[PDB]
Amino acid sequence: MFENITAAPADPILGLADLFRADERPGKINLGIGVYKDETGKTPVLTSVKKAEQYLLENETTKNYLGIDGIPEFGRCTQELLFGKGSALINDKRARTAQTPGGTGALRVAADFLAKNTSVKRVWVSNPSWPNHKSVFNSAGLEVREYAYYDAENHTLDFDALINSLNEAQAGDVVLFHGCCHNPTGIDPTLEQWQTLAQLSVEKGWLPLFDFAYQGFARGLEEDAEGLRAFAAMHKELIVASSYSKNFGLYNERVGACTLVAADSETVDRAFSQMKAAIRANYSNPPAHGASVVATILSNDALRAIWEQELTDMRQRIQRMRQLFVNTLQEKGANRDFSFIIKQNGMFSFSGLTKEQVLRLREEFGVYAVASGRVNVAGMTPDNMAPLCEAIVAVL
Amino acid sequence: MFENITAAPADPILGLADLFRADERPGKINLGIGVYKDETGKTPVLTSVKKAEQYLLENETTKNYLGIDGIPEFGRCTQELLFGKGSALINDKRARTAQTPGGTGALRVAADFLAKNTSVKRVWVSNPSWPNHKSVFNSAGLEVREYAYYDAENHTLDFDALINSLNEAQAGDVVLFHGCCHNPTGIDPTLEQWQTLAQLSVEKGWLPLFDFAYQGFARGLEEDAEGLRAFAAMHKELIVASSYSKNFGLYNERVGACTLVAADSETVDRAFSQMKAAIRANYSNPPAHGASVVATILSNDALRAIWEQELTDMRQRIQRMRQLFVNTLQEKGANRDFSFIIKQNGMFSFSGLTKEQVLRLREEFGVYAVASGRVNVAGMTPDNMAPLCEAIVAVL
Ligand SMILES: *Cc1c(COP(=O)(O)O)cnc(C)c1O
Ligand SMILES: *Cc1c(COP(=O)(O)O)cnc(C)c1O
Repeated sequence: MFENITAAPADPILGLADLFRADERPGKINLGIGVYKDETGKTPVLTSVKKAEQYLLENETTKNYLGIDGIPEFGRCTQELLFGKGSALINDKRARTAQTPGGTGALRVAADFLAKNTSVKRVWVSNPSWPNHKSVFNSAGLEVREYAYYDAENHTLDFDALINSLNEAQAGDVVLFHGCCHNPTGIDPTLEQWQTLAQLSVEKGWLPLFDFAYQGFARGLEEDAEGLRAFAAMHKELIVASSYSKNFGLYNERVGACTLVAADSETVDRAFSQMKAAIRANYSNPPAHGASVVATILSNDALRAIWEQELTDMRQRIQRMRQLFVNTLQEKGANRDFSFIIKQNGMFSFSGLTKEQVLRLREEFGVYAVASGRVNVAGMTPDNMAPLCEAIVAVL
Repeated sequence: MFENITAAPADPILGLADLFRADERPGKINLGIGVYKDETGKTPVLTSVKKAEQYLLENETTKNYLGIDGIPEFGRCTQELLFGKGSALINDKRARTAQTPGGTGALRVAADFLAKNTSVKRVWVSNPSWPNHKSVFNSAGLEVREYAYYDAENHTLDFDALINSLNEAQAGDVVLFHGCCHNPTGIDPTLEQWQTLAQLSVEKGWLPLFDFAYQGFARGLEEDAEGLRAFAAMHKELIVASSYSKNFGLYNERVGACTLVAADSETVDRAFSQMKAAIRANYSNPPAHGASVVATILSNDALRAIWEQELTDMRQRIQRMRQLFVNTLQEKGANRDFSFIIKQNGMFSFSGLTKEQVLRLREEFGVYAVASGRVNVAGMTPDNMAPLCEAIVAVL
């Protein structure tokens, strides 16, 4: 039965890693990575995370199953994190949170939940967006359409084309928004633009679905949520798929959550059981380790004080690199203006390099980037900065 | 939406739980659990596992992502447990293993893979079977049919009725077999019956799919694989969904594997690529903690020595309870013959009690069991053996 099965195509982020490895030049650089790296080039385990893991080693007495929705404190902590400590969505018991395997797992579950218990046929994602969005939504058998977003000429948010493309969306269509640190552009709306999309969202009858994977990387844990929180003040319904991969550096333990908010307690409870029904048919119940680690840190003042500092250092290192990158490009004679790079948030950014330029970078120099010209700013260290800027200047 | 979402029907096994922890009267006894309990009535963390987790704490230096298929060593250890140390399947590089979230997660990906890259439309599961098999296969769009298995009268495997209903099955249909310790029955085919089923399959064109969740619980690690291994000797293709939840007490860490085998390596490599695309659109990559613990134990001679001892003790404790159960029933006046309980394997068995008797058993107090009459022998201790039996004898 597997005889005529056709090879699945190679993934971009994934196909470059190898070629990089087997590149085996001398002083090469990987800017196509999808993870955080520190000054030294490694992706360490947060100290707060390691203290939490010792705690668990010493206190876990069983590995008995978790409920389908996972750890309760994990669910409280995230709700507070998203909607804020005093939010009414929480006090009116209007939101229900399920622990899932990663931000991606949260996304697939919302998809299956939506595709089987609702009249949703389409989900609108930005152009561009993390590539894996189309694949998760196509799996649950939903259509994905594209809305404008990025201005390739000016390197900003073409708010107009956005709104103008979002008028084709019908009442009842799902619209996906990146909460902060848009992947891959690094371009996020302003608070006033978030408020405008909120009003437009209820007027048109759209179902907002937020993918919140980088809370804490643009400006702060709280500032990074004004957008989502601006929609939650106005909507009756909403879905949030968040992930703790980047911000707790817990990538391989699959830690995220899919939050459902309805008009009230009875509807979320009724709607959430169908969401639990969808989890049961997929992976049954979620992996305890990462989530226990997150609940433990978020709920101890000592440990949480340390995590916030660690997350702040990551945030600040990234903001250093973006400044030092446009600065070193300038000293090296950089032909063009890369200053827009400092206006964008998070680890990603389109460098505005040409597919053929990216190829030249990888062949003639050791510089590796994704064909879209997307580079991961976290792969830049003060040490490799100079040879990197010199290679890019040589291709402009 | 969400306005008219109808509630999901309470899951049977997960319903008694709350009625149990609501009862809170004297010598309550939950036998509807689906987990192992020792003589203390607790589900401990295997010591071999605690040792592995400390080693991990001290040695991990990153939580960066695992490949879609997970840890390589996990994949190879799994393959040896299933097929044996020198299997041809291994030497010919005919099998590819994906680390997965739980045995249930393996079933789901075998299913999405099968549903998208193949002509399968049907999957046959025994009657009765783990209730969740219909749900996972259905959520993938495959229909599920039932072959006969249990002899309600004689408390055995109706071989003939099984082979007879299986004749309704067409070529290119998936047949699902439980490798050892049939859930909920505990009735497994003999080696001569496995071989008979292996030969009939090759000639009818059935694609076999093994659900192997209790390796090590019927007779031994190797012995429990002889059925799987009789099939693998005469098939070009087959799929195995194994779980390490029960035999490693890693219930909540979500640890399992989906093994694909094909006629040769280029096919399996090509088919596996599509299996990986299915994972990537589900949860992306798998949780490391548990699978690291398993690979670590299975790799080190000292720890594996200890783990095996720990598995033998669980296996021997269950075989002791089946025996003390049918012995304490006899001497307590039980008028029926419960001998078949000793001939069954694993944690479960149908007591052959009517729906009305389980209800009466529980209300008239004490005993909680699944309405099917299914009972978990691991929930019995030498301490509750007498009251349990008194209560069963009082209702026959
Ligand atoms: C990283 C990311 C996710 C997923 O987080 P994971 O825990 O790695 O699955 C989802 N959406 C976006 C936009 C992301 O960047
Ligand atoms: C326990 C079990 C599974 C699943 O193991 P998990 O790791 O919990 O998913 C699958 N099939 C049967 C028959 C089982 O008993």
